[PDB]
Amino acid sequence: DLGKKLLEAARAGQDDEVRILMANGADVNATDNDGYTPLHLAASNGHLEIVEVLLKNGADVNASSLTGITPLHLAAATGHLEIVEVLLKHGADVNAYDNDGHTPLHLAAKYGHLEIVEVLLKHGADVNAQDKFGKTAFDISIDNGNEDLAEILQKLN
Repeated sequence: DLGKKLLEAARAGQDDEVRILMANGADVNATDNDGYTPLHLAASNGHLEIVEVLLKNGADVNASSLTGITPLHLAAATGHLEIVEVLLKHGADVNAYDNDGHTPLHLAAKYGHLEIVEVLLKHGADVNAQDKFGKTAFDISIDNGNEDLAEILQKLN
C-alpha cells in the first residue's frame, strides 16, 4: 500500500511524507499503472528536493515506463534544468530512447528548452539520433517552430 502513497507524495511535492514513507519501507521504485516511478513523477513536476531524496534512497535513475520514458526524458521535456543536471550526475542515460525513438534531446528540442539542449549536448547527446519518423532533434525543432533552438543544432549537422 505504501507504494501508491509514495507515488502520490512524490508527484504532489510532499517531501516530509516522501521521507517518512521510505523509512517505513516503501518501495522507492514502485510504479503506477503507466510504469512511472516516484522519480519520474518528481522529475516531471519539478520537485528537485524530492528527486535528490529519492536518489539518495536507491531510486532507479534509468527506470523506464511502459512506453520507454525515463525520468530524464520527463525532466528534459518539462524544462527542469536543475533536475536534468542531477539526473545526469547520477548516471541517467543521456541517449535513452522511448518506444517511438525519442531521446531527451528530441524532447528538449520539441518543447523549446534551449538551456536544456545545451546541457544535454555537453554530456554526449547524439545530434544524429533519429526517431521512428526519421527525425533528428534539429528536424523536431523545425517542426515545432523553435528557430532559436534550431540555430544551435544546425551547426552540428
